[PDB]
Amino acid sequence: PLKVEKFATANRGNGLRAVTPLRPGELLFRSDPLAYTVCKGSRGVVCDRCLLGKEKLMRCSQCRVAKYCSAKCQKKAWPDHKRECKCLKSCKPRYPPDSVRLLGRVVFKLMDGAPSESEKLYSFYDLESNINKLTEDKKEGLRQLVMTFQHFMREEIQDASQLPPAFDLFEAFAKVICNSFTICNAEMQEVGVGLYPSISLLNHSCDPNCSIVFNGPHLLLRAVRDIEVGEELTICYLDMLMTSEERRKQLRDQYCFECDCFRCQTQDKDADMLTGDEQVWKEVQESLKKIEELKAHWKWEQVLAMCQAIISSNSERLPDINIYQLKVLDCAMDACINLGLLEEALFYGTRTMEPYRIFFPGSHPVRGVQVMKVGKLQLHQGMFPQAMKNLRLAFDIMRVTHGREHSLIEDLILLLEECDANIRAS
Ligand SMILES: O=C(NC1CCN(S(=O)(=O)C[C@H]2CC[C@H](NCCCC(F)(F)F)CC2)CC1)c1cc(C2CC2)on1
Ligand SMILES: Nc1ncnc2c1ncn2[C@@H]1O[C@H](CSCC[C@H](N)C(=O)O)[C@@H](O)[C@H]1O
Ligand SMILES: [Mg+2]
Ligand SMILES: [Mg+2]
Ligand SMILES: [Zn+2]
Ligand SMILES: [Zn+2]
Ligand SMILES: [Zn+2]
Repeated sequence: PLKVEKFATANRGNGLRAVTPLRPGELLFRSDPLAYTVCKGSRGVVCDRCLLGKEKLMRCSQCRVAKYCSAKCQKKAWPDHKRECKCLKSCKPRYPPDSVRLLGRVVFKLMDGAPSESEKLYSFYDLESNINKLTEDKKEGLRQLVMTFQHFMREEIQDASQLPPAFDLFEAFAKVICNSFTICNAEMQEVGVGLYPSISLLNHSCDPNCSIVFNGPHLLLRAVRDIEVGEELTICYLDMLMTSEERRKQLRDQYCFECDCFRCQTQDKDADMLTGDEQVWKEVQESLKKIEELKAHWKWEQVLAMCQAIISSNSERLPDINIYQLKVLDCAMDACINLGLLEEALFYGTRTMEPYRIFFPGSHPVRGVQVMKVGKLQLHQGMFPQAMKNLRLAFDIMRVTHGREHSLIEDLILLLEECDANIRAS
């Protein structure tokens, strides 16, 4: 018995609404992807199948592009990799855009696979394309993706009889652009891109009543507020650390809509997000383009070097509540954790705690993860009362956003028991 149902909204296309009253933390839907792939930066760093990082990965011998954590993952991935393998090998050394590799997997799944549970409420065929809202520049970009797909897939798909009935590649890429999900690992690093057509029914809010979280490729949809019968379910499509102007640009560019929510009408939190000297944070925002690229490719030493030059600059500095400063602290923290620089990681992480309380109101999985990271760093440094407070706060958030079905909650329970045993021996 589903707790959610598809419906036709008055002015947002189709949507999802509650069939029963919902409480924070309630699991509403869970889904594997219709199709997914590792993303550009994480290719060869994480396993193609389970999206977990490993010090050494085994490569597919035929294409040498797909890489796996284990013989189990390589073999289990073979049915969904078999046809793309010949295309990837034929295209070497050229690697396709993520969207092109993704749509290849969509096509093979729809041609060769049984009907997917991911499409229970809504299918790839049903997805919004927004084609009549596309500007000419966007249509041109989609045409180039179509031609890139035809080149990449030529070994496996030569004509329309090898595509699903009435399949239009331009329309398919339009759907991919507006309906791709960024798959994040347990630490909230972007590691993949996938299509989850039933989850695509969720419309956007900058102050949503639901949240999604990834456990490998698996997606969990949970309520994060009380929700009444008939009430529309929403998620936030975007990073919370964005001004209303930034959200406006991305929602127009990628999703072809103008957001009418209260936060956008009132520029909610914009002024607090942009405190400090504008010339300074404009420079930091510029530097973050490279920092974000380095982080996406797991280049932690390079990330840390650039972040330290900002955090410890000889020149003017920013308040930690400035969102570009905050992003630099976040990246520096994550780099230090991955490099084993645990004292420095804790310094940066502790500084983010109050800004995160302000910018992630309610129960948000990203703040849950951040607080867990800080609590774990404090546990390792022997600060048991401080660690316990943060681990308990992380649990209060993550019991709602992640839940028992997410493996990170089991990890958190072990940290809480270890911290508690230390306190009791003191
Ligand atoms: O992919 C979808 N949403 C995303 C929203 C964002 N999250 S997140 O949980 O906040 C994790 C993010 C936290 C920030 C992190 N970036 C930090 C970079 C900072 C810099 F630049 F300084 F380096 C990246 C991960 C993931 C899911 C989606 C699609 C749809 C379709 C339209 C239906 O809905 N939702
Ligand atoms: N808050 C919002 N206001 C207006 N349109 C929205 C919206 N959130 C999502 N959408 C629409 O939904 C698309 C994302 S997919 C969400 C389901 C979609 N409404 C459908 O009918 O299939 C966006 O590109 C936009 O067309
Ligand atoms: Mg349509
Ligand atoms: Mg329309
Ligand atoms: Zn694996
Ligand atoms: Zn291969
Ligand atoms: Zn809004």
